[PDB]
Amino acid sequence: SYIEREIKLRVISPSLEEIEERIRNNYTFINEEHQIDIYYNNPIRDFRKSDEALRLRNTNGKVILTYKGPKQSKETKTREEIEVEVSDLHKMDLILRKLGFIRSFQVEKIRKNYKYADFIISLDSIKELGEFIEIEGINKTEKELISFVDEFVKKHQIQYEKTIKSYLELLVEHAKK
Amino acid sequence: SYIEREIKLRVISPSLEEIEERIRNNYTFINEEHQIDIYYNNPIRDFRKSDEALRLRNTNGKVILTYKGPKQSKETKTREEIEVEVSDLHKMDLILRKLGFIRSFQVEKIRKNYKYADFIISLDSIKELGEFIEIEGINKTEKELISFVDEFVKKHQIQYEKTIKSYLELLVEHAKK
Ligand SMILES: [Mg+2]
Ligand SMILES: [Mg+2]
Repeated sequence: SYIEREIKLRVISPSLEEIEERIRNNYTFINEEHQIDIYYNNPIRDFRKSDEALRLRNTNGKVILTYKGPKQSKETKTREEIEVEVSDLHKMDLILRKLGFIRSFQVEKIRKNYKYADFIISLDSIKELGEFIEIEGINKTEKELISFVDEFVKKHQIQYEKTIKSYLELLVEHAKK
Repeated sequence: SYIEREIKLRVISPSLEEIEERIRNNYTFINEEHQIDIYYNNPIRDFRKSDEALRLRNTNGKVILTYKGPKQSKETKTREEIEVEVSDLHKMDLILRKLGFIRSFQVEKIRKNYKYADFIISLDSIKELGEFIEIEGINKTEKELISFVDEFVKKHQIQYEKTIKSYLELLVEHAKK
């Protein structure tokens, strides 16, 4: 098992393109990922109730099956996350449907990953939700991550809103209107 | 999807070692696989009732997740089979258990694969069940496969018993006594 702990910011200003310019000198670009996620639900156990998620991701052609458990924090996005790469997205999707899972919703995004010391900064252009930043810390406590994010937004003059909602949950709310 | 069609023989005589000698000249050895399979069940949908199977296989370190559907034939072992390779057995097993699946039983065997024209002959040493042969045909109808197996056992003087039961089912019956 693995505990994924990150902070998610909804960017108000400036654009991600401008933010990319402000970090370009002191942050090292890692890669850009085009991610297409298919989320699933269990008809006999509502994941929206138990705060669980099951996702089949296509990121630059690499196919990843991810389980996510209930949130463990209110101040950061902290969840158990178990991931395995699979050989074929179509077939894995078929197996889930043969086992009784139902496709729920789809999330597509362009993620740009940057590295600063032990932190990973993800600049996220979410289709239909807008611009977001996710920050993760390697071997970092929740206090350290919160502190670094505060320095990050201040140093780069980012107006923002923190949220612990997943992209799947934000998409649903954005679809309400 | 994919329809796996094979004939399974319980070998009465001679030994698989002796059978290996009788086919050695005209059959080409492909590989030998050490296979450790973990079977699963769904508590809300009994696979023993619906004739389904879910298996995580370790074959020479390669990890394969396989769904198998209900049998479609009475004269050969014919089932829908959807397979994907996954990166990590432990993690995939965890995901299944997090999703509610329960490990059912385990099957371990040494499989030796041979090739004759469009047919694959598998000599199987099943731990606790004994010696078996499985024969599969590439682009072969059910009539062709049955006919080839009849020639195969006759040419190599194999005493045998055909069965359409899966190894999981045979293991359960063998455990009854
Ligand atoms: Mg995230
Ligand atoms: Mg078989």
